[PDB]
Order: sequence, then C-alpha cells, then structure tokens
Amino acid sequence: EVETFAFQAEIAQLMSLIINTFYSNKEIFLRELISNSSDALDKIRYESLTDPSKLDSGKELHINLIPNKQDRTLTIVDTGIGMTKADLINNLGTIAKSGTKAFMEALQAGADISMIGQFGVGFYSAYLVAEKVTVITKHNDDEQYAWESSAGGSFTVRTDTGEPMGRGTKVILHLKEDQTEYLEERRIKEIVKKHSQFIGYPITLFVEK
Ligand SMILES: N#Cc1cccc(-n2cccn2)c1
Repeated sequence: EVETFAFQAEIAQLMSLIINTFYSNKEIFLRELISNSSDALDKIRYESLTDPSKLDSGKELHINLIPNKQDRTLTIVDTGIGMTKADLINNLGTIAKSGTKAFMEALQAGADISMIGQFGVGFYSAYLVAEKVTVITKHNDDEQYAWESSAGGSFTVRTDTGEPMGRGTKVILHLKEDQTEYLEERRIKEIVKKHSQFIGYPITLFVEK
C-alpha cells in the first residue's frame, strides 16, 4: 500500500533548482548526507544517556558507504535515531519550508549551492547526483518505512517489508547515468577525506566485488 504526497510548492521549487541549475561542484552531496547521519547519531547517543534502553535496537553507532555498480546505487547507512512517519510526511518539510526561503534569499544575495546545509535542506542536494532517492528508516517509536521520490513534485511513503534495520536510516541514491564516478572507491575516499575528515563516528567505505 503506497501513499503518494505532493511536496510543498516551495520544496518542489528547491528541487527543480537543484536539478536544473548548472553547478559542477556536485560532490558536496556526500558531505551533506554524512553530516545528516552524524546529527542523527548524535541524537540517539544523547537520548541513550538518560534512557539506556533506546539502544536495545542496536548499540553500534556508525556510518557505512555502500556503492553498487550493477544497481548503479550509492547507499549511505547510519544507525542514528531514524525518522517517524510524521517526520517523513510533515515535520521535516515544515522545517524545510523556512530554511528553503532563507536559502533562496542567500542564493540571490551571492551565496552558492554548497552552502545549502546551513539552511537545514542539505538532504535535497542528493538530487545533484541521483535521479531517484529511496530512504529506508526505522525510529524506535514507529515502524520501518520507505520514502521515495524522483522529484517532479511528489514523493511516496510505504511501510517497508524488506530486511529489518533495527534503527537508523538508509539513503539509496539511484545515480544519474553521468554521475557514476561516485561509485568509484578512490573518488569516494577523496571526497570523505576532503569534506568529512572529522566526523566523530566510524565511516566504513565498502568495496565491491
Ligand atoms: N534521509 C532523509 C529524508 C527523507 C525524507 C525527507 C527528508 N527531508 C525533508 C526535509 C529535509 N530532509 C530527509
């Protein structure tokens, strides 16, 4: 059972700008998603200091980067706090509305796309490199869900029946045909070293076979 939702007009406008604007510095998408994963890990860590049982769904706090050339996907997995259904459908978009307005004001004031993460909408930089984004997520207080959007003004949410995750978020980037460099080990290593060198969680770059 798949539910289809419309993005808010302002968010759809931001995704169109990300997809259609000429901007060669696409590699910043990885910095932004790793930063989001680090924030999600900080949140479950801090919550567990006063309720240890919040880690019953998984004690390890980490980030995995998993490329797959056969599927042409780059997957960013974290074991952070995850997202509720209300997060996916309402709450993140409510924050993103004011951040988007602030970001697009900065952009016409001379700022550039790389600054997007300061406005809370860094997740959408995924569409610099991905034609479709699938997000699998599990919060301690909700079920496992799959969020998915190919932009174009709508996204879907369904209950996810696949491999149970325990807790956290998996972002699956279905890469555009001309962005397969982000499946190469040396390229991902370069980007992590350049932009994410001091993240306080183990980042494991998986190799393919
Ligand atoms: N991972 C992730 C994810 C999934 C759905 C929506 C969002 N999101 C909306 C505004 C800011 N982030 C992030």
